[PDB]
Amino acid sequence: ADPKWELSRARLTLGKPLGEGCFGQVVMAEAIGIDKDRAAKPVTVAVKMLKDDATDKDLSDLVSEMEMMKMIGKHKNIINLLGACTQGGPLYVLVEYAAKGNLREFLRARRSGEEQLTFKDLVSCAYQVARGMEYLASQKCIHRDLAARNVLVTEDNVMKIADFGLARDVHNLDYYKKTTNGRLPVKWMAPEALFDRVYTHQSDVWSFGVLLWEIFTLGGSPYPGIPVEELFKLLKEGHRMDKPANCTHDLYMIMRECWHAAPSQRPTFKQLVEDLDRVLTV
Ligand SMILES: COc1cc2[nH]nc(-c3cnn(C)c3)c2cc1C(=O)Nc1c(C)cccc1C
Ligand SMILES: [Cl-]
Ligand SMILES: [Mg+2]
Repeated sequence: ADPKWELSRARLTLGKPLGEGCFGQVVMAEAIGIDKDRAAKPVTVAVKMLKDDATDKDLSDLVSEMEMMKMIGKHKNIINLLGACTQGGPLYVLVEYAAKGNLREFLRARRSGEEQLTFKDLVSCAYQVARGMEYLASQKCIHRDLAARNVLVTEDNVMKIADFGLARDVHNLDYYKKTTNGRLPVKWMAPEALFDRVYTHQSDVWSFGVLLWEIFTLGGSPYPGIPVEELFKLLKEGHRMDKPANCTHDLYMIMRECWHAAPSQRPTFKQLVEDLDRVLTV
């Protein structure tokens, strides 16, 4: 047990399930005194844990994620590590709670409600995810599955990227070709990442272009009507998704630049932050 990060299990009261994926179950919890200012204050957290049927491999993957989160360090636009329970029973990894839930569901709830998102709100969403990715790229972190389902929204509308710390071993091609949480992850993958079986910051920038298209369609599912067995041949032939309705030329330019066939011709995350900042300023 690393004493910097260890929390007593007695400080943690597990609450309701928040969701489940290929990489673990996430449950809501109250953690007492995880805020150093007030060692008796309850703070709501999310706890990542293994499913009951988990293997030793699954455990090593969750441990690898926890250790990777420690190495990467804190940023406003990522789901930060807050602590762990590593001795005395099942591995619990405590991470930030995001009260408005995932970005894809947030956008879909705002197609036809009173909480209509403005253009500026949507550009702010994209800007914040670009800032979190710029940070991750500066720490040599490659996400490998950037998508709006993998971004969380706090009570203050801060965007936080989740599941950036996963091992490459869990991002086998079986993960990308099976449905999880209402999506087929291969539809966010850069063509060369599929073909060469290696991921880079440039393949993450491709996935960011798909995320940007998700934002401006208010949570659309990518490549509407195209069979997944036909997609990558169409991408090689130069097929790209059309401009979302009401999207400006500036934002669609950014999407199209993210999807350049040559990885070296894509913007970096640093450039994307500047480009999205320019849109906010104008
Ligand atoms: C680390 O992951 C999370 C951290 C979280 N912090 N707070 C919340 C949360 C959600 N709803 N409210 C109210 C608070 C939250 C959810 C996740 C999450 O949904 N994980 C996930 C799953 C389960 C499946 C597929 C993909 C992913 C990224
Ligand atoms: Cl999909
Ligand atoms: Mg440019």
